Formats: sequence, structure tokens, C-alpha cells
Amino acid sequence: PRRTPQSIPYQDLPHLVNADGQYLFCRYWAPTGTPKALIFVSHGAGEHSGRYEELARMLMGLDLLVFAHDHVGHGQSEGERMVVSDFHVFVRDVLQHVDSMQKDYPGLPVFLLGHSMGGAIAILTAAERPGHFAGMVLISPLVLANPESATTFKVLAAKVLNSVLPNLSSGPIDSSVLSRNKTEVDIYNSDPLICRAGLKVCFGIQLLNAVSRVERALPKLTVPFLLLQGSADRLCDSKGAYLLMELAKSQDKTLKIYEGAYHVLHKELPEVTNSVFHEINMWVSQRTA
Ligand SMILES: O=C(c1ccc2nc(C3CCCCC3)oc2c1)N1CC(N2CCN(c3ncccn3)CC2)C1
Repeated sequence: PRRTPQSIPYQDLPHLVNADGQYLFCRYWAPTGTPKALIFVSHGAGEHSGRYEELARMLMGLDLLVFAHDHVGHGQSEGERMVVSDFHVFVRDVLQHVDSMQKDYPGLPVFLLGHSMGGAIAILTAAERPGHFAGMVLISPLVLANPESATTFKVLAAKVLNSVLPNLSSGPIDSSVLSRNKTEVDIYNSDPLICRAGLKVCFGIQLLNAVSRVERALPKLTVPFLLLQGSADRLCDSKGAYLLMELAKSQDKTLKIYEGAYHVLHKELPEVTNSVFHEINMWVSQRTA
């Protein structure tokens, strides 16, 4: 019996098998009646789909069918943890899931919501299907990395590759600098489905590939979007938010900057998180009326 990394049989769980034969754990939040639209939620590196429960419940309350999976190497899905052969695998697997849901609900508009790496995945998914998605909501998407961090990582990756240095990775995710809400930090840290290990050089290289590919995709993007960004984001530099506003060709694009807020806006201080939920609710409501 194929089992999750936590030893639970997939036969008992919602799942999909991707093109590489790997089982991905799925999550669904369906309203009681006919949905007005579909929305795929794309989580970031080191986390998983269960971290979106409250956002998904809000969106389902707007009569959308919300759906997600754990990206390969994450959460309850198969794969070596926080490894991917090529970043495109994530996008391919999103497109499989979206295509399979759309055929079950033909004619319904489909939105994307993504955070951080999951925002880069959203951008690249929309760009691979020009004109197809109804909208995207991006919470601190990975567009430009913090320049000092990116340089540090490139130097590390070069040392590791050009001197074959062993047992060296980049640092782990530091949740304490990614939200001001200490309670949320503690909740995240004790989640059994996150990855707390150092980021491997091979995965970092794929995140740099994502950044490069995002920049090439931006001038091609036409999908409507809402972009939410914290000014004190230590991971996804706010300069990237401005680059997305500048280069996307979308006729419907809006940016809200949260002054002083850190990266994880949907798990931030209550004044910020409450606003984030409100803004997403209004923006999606207006576009599914
Ligand atoms: O997608 C990411 C992520 C993680 C690590 C990264 N490193 C880079 C750069 C580094 C330089 C080279 C180019 C790539 O980009 C990343 C993106 N995620 C999702 C985010 N996490 C943070 C922790 N979280 C959290 N923290 C506190 C409270 C609640 N949740 C959940 C979401 C981080």
C-alpha cells in the first residue's frame, strides 16, 4: 500500500497521481450548492495545503469550490522533501489538477491563489495558458528575492558545486522573521507537515530558476490580479511586487502594500490578516458576481 510520508495509506485520502507516478495529497472545500467558480490554492516552499484552511473556508463561503494539493516533496505528498527535478514539475502538476477539476465543472471560471513560491507557481501557470484563468490573488509572490540573500545563495551554490563541499546547505526557513505574530510563528513551527531542514542547494537552484522564469513570463501576463505585499518582507523583496505591476500587461491589476508587515500576510498581526481576508473577499466577490 502506497503511504504518505507520515505512513497513512493514500487509499484513505483524497489524492492524484502526477505524470511522474508520484502521489499528491489533495484538499477540497466545496460549497453546498452549484459553485460560482473554482479556485486553486498554491502553497509555498516548506509548507503544505493545510496551512490555508481559514482562507479556503472564507472563499468557499463566497460559493467558490476551493481545491489544492501538496506540491511534490511537501506535506502529505510523495517525493524527497523540498527537492524537485525541475521547477516546472510544480506547474505541470497544478495544470493537471486544474484540468481535471475543470472537466468535472465545465464552464466555471477558474482562479489561482498563491503565496511565496506558490505565487511564482501561479504566475507561471497563468502564463502557460494565456487567457484562460479568470484571476489570480498573489500574497507576497516570489518575483525578486532579497538581493543579499540571493547573492549569498549563489556564492554558496558555486562553492558547493565548484569545490564539491559536502554537508552544506543553505539555511532553513526562519519563521520568526516572516511574521510578527508570535503565536502564528509557534503554530507554524510545531506543524508536523512542514519542513524545517536547511534548504538544499539543488532546490535553491530551482527557486532561482523560478525567479528567472517569472521575469520572462511577466511581459506576457494578461490575467487579472490582486497583489498583496508587506513592506518589511525579508524573503520576497517588495521591489518584485513593483516589477510585477510594471511589466504585466494585465488590464486589471491592483497592489496593496502593508507597511511594516512581514512576508506571511495571511498569518500576520490580526489588523493585517483581517484586512488581507477582507481585500481578497471583495476582490473575488466582485469578479464572480
Ligand atoms: O515559498 C517559500 C519560500 C521559502 C524559502 C525561500 N528561499 C527563497 C529565495 C532565497 C534566495 C535564493 C532565491 C530563493 O525563496 C523562498 C520561498 N515560503 C513559503 C513561506 N513560509 C514561511 C514560513 N511560514 C510562516 N511563518 C510564520 C508564521 C506563519 N507561517 C509559512 C510560509 C516561505
